[PDB]
Amino acid sequence: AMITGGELVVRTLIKAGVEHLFGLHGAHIDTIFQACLDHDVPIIDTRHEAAAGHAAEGYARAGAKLGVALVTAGGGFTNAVTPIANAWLDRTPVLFLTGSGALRDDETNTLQAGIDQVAMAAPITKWAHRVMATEHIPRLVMQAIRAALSAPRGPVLLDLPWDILMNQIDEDSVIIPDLVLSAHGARPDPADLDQALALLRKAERPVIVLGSEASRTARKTALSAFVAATGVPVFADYEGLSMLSGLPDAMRGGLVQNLYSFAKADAAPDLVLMLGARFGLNTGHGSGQLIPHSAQVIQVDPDACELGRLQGIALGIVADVGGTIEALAQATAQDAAWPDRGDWCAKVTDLAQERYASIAAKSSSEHALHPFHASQVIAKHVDAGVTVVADGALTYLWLSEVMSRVKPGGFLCHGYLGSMGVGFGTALGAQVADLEAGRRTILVTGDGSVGYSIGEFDTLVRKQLPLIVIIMNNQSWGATLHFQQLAVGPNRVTGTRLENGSYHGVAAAFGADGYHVDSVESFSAALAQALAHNRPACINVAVALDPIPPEELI
Amino acid sequence: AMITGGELVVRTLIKAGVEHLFGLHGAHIDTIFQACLDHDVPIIDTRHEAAAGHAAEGYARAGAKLGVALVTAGGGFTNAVTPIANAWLDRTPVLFLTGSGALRDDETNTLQAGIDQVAMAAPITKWAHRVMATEHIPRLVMQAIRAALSAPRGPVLLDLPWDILMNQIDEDSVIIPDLVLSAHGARPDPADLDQALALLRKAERPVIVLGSEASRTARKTALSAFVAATGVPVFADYEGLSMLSGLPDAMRGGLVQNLYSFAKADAAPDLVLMLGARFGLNTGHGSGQLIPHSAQVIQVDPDACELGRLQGIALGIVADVGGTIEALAQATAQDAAWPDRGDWCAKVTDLAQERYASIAAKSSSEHALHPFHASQVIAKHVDAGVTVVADGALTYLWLSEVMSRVKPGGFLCHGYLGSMGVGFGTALGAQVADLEAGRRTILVTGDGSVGYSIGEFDTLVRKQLPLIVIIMNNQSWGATLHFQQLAVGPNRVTGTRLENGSYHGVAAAFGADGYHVDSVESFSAALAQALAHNRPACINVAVALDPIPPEELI
Amino acid sequence: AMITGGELVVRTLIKAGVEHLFGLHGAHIDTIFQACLDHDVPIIDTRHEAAAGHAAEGYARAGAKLGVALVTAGGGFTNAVTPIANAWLDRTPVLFLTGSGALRDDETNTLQAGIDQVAMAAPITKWAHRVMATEHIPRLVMQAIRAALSAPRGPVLLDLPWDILMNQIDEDSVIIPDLVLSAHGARPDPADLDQALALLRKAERPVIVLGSEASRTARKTALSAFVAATGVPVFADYEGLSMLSGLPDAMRGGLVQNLYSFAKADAAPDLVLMLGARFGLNTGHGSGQLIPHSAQVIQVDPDACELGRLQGIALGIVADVGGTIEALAQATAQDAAWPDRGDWCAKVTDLAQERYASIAAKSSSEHALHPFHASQVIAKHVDAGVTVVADGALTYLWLSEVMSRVKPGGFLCHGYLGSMGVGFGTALGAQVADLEAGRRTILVTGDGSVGYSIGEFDTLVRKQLPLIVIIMNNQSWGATLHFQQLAVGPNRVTGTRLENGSYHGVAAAFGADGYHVDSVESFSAALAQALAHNRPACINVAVALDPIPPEELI
Ligand SMILES: Cc1ncc(C[n+]2csc(CCOP(=O)(O)OP(=O)(O)O)c2C)c(N)n1
Ligand SMILES: Cc1ncc(C[n+]2csc(CCOP(=O)(O)OP(=O)(O)O)c2C)c(N)n1
Ligand SMILES: Cc1ncc(C[n+]2csc(CCOP(=O)(O)OP(=O)(O)O)c2C)c(N)n1
Ligand SMILES: [Mg+2]
Ligand SMILES: [Mg+2]
Ligand SMILES: [Mg+2]
Repeated sequence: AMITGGELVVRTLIKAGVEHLFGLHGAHIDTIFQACLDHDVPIIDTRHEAAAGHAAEGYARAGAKLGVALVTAGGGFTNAVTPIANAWLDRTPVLFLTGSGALRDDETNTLQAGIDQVAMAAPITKWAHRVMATEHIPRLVMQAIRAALSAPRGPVLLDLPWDILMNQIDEDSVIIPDLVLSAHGARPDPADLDQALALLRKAERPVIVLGSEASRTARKTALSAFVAATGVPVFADYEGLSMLSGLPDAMRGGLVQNLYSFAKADAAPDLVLMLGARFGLNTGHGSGQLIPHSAQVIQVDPDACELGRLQGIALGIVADVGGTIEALAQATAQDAAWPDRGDWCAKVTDLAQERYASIAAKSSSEHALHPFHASQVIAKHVDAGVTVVADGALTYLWLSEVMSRVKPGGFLCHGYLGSMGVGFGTALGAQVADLEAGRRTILVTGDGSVGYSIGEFDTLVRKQLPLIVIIMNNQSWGATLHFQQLAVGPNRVTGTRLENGSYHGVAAAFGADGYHVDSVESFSAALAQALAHNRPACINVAVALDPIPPEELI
Repeated sequence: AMITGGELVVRTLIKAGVEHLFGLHGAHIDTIFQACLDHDVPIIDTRHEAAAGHAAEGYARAGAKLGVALVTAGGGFTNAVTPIANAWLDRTPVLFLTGSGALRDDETNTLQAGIDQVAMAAPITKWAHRVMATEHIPRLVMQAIRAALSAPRGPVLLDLPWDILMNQIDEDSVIIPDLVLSAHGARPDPADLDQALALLRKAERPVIVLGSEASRTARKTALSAFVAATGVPVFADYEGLSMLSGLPDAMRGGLVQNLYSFAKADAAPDLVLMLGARFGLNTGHGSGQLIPHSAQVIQVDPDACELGRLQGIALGIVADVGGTIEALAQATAQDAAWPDRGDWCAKVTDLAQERYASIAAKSSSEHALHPFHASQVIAKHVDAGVTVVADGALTYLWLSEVMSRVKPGGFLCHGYLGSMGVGFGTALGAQVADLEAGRRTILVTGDGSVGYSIGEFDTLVRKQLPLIVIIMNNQSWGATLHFQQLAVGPNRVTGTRLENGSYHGVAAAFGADGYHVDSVESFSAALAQALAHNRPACINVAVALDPIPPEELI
Repeated sequence: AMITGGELVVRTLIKAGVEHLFGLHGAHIDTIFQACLDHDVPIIDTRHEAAAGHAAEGYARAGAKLGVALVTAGGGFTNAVTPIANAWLDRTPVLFLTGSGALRDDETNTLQAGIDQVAMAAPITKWAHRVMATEHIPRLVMQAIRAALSAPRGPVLLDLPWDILMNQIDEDSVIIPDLVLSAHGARPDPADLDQALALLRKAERPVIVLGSEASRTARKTALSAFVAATGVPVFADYEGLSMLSGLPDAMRGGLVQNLYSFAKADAAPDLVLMLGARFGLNTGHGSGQLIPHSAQVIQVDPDACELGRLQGIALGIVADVGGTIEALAQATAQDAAWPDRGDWCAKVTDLAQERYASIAAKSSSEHALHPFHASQVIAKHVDAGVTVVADGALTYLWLSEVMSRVKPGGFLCHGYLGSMGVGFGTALGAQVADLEAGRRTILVTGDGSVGYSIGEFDTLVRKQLPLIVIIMNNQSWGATLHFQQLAVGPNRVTGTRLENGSYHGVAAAFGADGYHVDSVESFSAALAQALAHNRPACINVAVALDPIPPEELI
């Protein structure tokens, strides 16, 4: 009946519904490991704390739920900082649990103690705090979880000293609370909703744009009923893309990027409904190249700061994105008198197809495999039973041109942080979530980026996670090499070439299946063979460097 | 005449005497790359910003000079944080140069912008600041350098926005300053020095202990004259060890750890002179197991906080360690009437040898290679022309038992942060410095730890750096597995085994020479063959897990 | 044998030699108040925490020793922040002790809890920390004291939770340490000192400039011997001025400001020795108006960052200022062969006297009392037995013109923070220190500034502290009004007039003697009568607004 602080943590996690953790062992946090072992909660242990943190992200992003990461004092915490920052700008819900030096023997120059871990995380978390008494563990763990899961989602840090964790108390003297927090988000005032719907009804070329908060709550059947009653076409940023997979084809606009050529075609949108999509990198900042200056904008976001930050808007609503979608479907089931919109949907469709065909007529694979042709080979395997993870600059810019006409189960790309390497860990976490849902995970990364976490091939084999890692190999840090040539001069390249190393050989030495290909025919056969086996694999693809993707010109 | 902000940075670095930089490219910092190319200043580009950071540390520590790291905005900075924290606790002088988002278009949700990089670094740097005008670059770069190099040494962060760097100005309108800062440290008041020397003269069993600040200034000929005149035996922590290599053998006490058994032998030190060695992990905290409670203590440190932080002292002096050593030599050349001390030195010598012989009589290699026997094989190659770098827990605890009786050119081990993985990058940086001095670098690391940065084998081959990487392979995260068995129970091991992967195969796929050995004879032949070639190499050593090193009991 | 955490604090303060505290009561810190009552250590309780903090500053500045301030949780701490910031930029040694919410019942939304007080103080202290265990109180109090007192001096924050203070332990189980820290500062390398002295010997027009670090250590007899042997004239900023009071008249240059007119007179200094004086506001930034671009500069400062921050220098030394002065005296006693310098001292003297006479010939008091004439009246009472405190903008700029030819026991003016109002509390603390030394304190302040802390007249009467408060009353926030007229237009004055209120009437209602005067004759009689009484007093002086002081043009 006497129990440890580590037990208290794990009993609270169970009551909150968590089924998996991601981490790397240390003596400071061993009480949490022992408690998980007793209760049959698995911990996926990696080869780097960074990979563990990004895996918690991937699990959250692919499964639309909470992720949990577990690291030790000192370097255990500092190795987790890139994942924390990435989750902060992507609005993704992760609980980071960290060890730290004992409170008794504070300030004694001892092993792994002495860095102010809370101060380091303050600028990049929704909340960050250090626990002062063992009795407080259940209430504070649950409080941290409530902060992460509410709108807008984001990362939280709970710091647990090695004192506080090893301490033993009477289990009968401290209660474990339930997670009591409504699953339904708040919705707009009925007067704001009426105004929004009247604007939508009288528009000639209306458009919808989804962002990350739409993916976090995943209100698919409501979104479907709303789109079916109004006939309004829908676009998304990277993180919102998979929310379009269940819509009828005639209302699928794709990624926001191909709103670019609408102006030069006399087809600039009339009105745009932004649901959780911010003014920023993915939406063309304040330039008006995608969201026109002449259009009327309705914006819905849980954070008032974002409402028209870079551009004038017509109506600004603070509410939950899922709750709003839900309210739009309800009003629109009573209503049911909506103008046709068949011609406008055809126009949206025709413009996207024009971009695609234009790219295709310019891509050649004589004497070297073109990046666009390589992307096309992946695309024919993409559907509801697949999660796609994208890393590596030039690689994902080319890949995005084939992503609009297919319907992925999940799509996970870079956000605002834009940091090379986060892909490997992200994909590993996603595959853990996809197994319970019956789906396959595929990572598409660059030859530069894969090096950040190449050790994780060992983890894939140890844990038997059948992830497929595809490397687009152009012998260089690609986008950065392009910058030097384009912005400085043809003979001004330094520190950007990578003309060495057999990546498939490295995976083989760790016990995973390795392939090397260099054409449409060989790549096609290798991918089909990898999908047919229930095992991890590495496919090393020789690809040309010279071609410039349309998005790089912007 | 018209020049960029990047040009200004590089012209100032040259005038300060810097000859090498360590980094990873980004478009945000390209102006610094171009300027280095024009001036013939090499940039060593790695596969991870963490490895670049630790390389700057290694260059500084092995060469007794300034280290310089160079990283891009966003993830470039966040990937550098473990190196920054490590340098902070180790008191090592590194200038961290980082990019950031442009000041114009601040707060626009754009690529790689938005994280408060200065706030993140504040708790772990001597100084941290963001540059506001291109004109300020020379004076601020030089100010950052002065902060890093003065006592006690430490890391500094200079944040340079991509605005401020691309900007062009008239070279005639801003002046580049010299580095004007005395090379000699401040020294004690003559009355304090007299008091210290009178205490030393009347002691029966005096002892000296050196810390990191002795290595940073490297006053070797002065230390030699002082020890030769007084006959007082000298000990050191890990970072101070190489400062003992030029002393006569009769006054070499070795690492502080073997002061442990002095009390049970009626030989507890009478008086101890601490020169830059703090009360903390390496010196036994406040327990009195190494620095006795009954001894009189003289402490010299540039930070008043450290003076008797965990224990009562007799005399507390704030001054520079190098300046103090220099002042002790000068007073002791005039003086020259010192008591014998021959018997006491013999006693110190005999106790260290007793420890060694006791370990040796207990180590067996029947059916598996013993970690102590493997350390012995390395030891016969260690002298003035070699730098040894140590990573990986159980590995370095065993290795330390053979380090006192040899005389290394350099020795680089974990400090207070105690973070697995920092070794690979550290060793890479050290080898760059050793080349100009004509020395070889050897890294000794664990099978767990090597995985953190295994991609750097590629960098070794690309740059032709002949570093030898030795992996002590016990199929596990060793020390942590020991904790579970010893502190919880024999059947309570989880998350600590690593029974997969061919590490020598991985190095071979990156283009480096790979060996696998499992006995005294085979390991011996492989190491000799690797030293005979001017090329990088990996030696994978199968070693037993069960033996417990003496230090792990403490 | 059972004692409280509050007892532990006070027992440690006594052993460190503190004899007075400054504060304001709260229930959270009552254990400290009870302990002071048992041990006969007085606490000076004010009417505002800001006045308590500035009183700790004044006690430290006027007595050349440690100041100690005591405040309660929440608003107790936040009311103390202006004092903390002021001490940070002035390099003044104050220990700030603050209460905070109990660690048990952390994070319960309770009275005065919840603000991160350590994070608020981090950017403006040398050290700031929160105590985690009652046992740690003695070692951490003493550590805080060592940090405040070493070079360069500054403020420190120790946060003591209400939990940790009320807790009782066995007095026999925790030891109270001594304060063991040398009273002598570190000194330059003999080679740097020789170089400095050879430069000084061959100069034609050398000059010395003192700053705050010279006042903190107060090495008067050493300074006197050095100046007497070399014949080199000495200047100072506001904080260094009182260190000139014991020098022979022929070598007294005065405040650095009157180095201004030397260039137009063909007398620009040849060489300047800066002892703790920084490049900044008081020394003319990097403009070369006071410290010439053509001169050779030797700079001595404990912080390497300051060494030539805004201008090229010839020799840069990191050492203690007191230790350096001491070393200069010693070398100069053996030496004794120094060139005359009689002509050059006469030139320095003649230039200062020229400025004074020029001001005097321009000041008229027909129809209103001129600020210069009012300053002259105060000057005839200033000598070794008096401390002068200066506040309020136009007031202190006029006052400074009479300060060079007199020899004050102390002089306390604004530093870099330049914040109106800090004077009243500063003066109150100085008078506490002056009583044990047998000196009188006089505050000279503006009609705007006195309003910040006018309630302290009550404290003066309650405690019987015979401070004289003189108010220069020009019916306005003066310097700011001048700015509007001079920089914007004659009819652009708003928010700067203060044409209401009887300040002498307010002091009388609090029980202090009140006078009102408006001419040379009346002011003269009132001040003489106030000095003749052992009692606090307020003298309200009607003065003209229109005149512009020389320093305001700069
Ligand atoms: C952590 C980090 N370091 C550096 C950069 C700067 N950078 C922009 S793209 C790029 C590399 C792309 O290389 P690779 O992964 O091979 O993809 P490719 O463009 O060659 O397809 C680099 C270095 C970054 N975004 N993040
Ligand atoms: C960054 C970091 N530092 C420290 C730890 C905790 N830790 C203490 S020893 C150890 C690992 C030892 O493994 P290896 O590198 O093979 O050396 P061995 O002890 O097996 O010789 C770990 C993980 C951690 N988990 N992460
Ligand atoms: C706390 C603070 N508030 C405001 C200011 C701006 N300020 C500079 S001079 C001045 C006021 C001068 O008023 P007074 O005390 O009457 O002195 P006078 O100039 O009339 O001699 C003010 C308000 C400041 N420096 N600090
Ligand atoms: Mg590439
Ligand atoms: Mg191991
Ligand atoms: Mg006024």
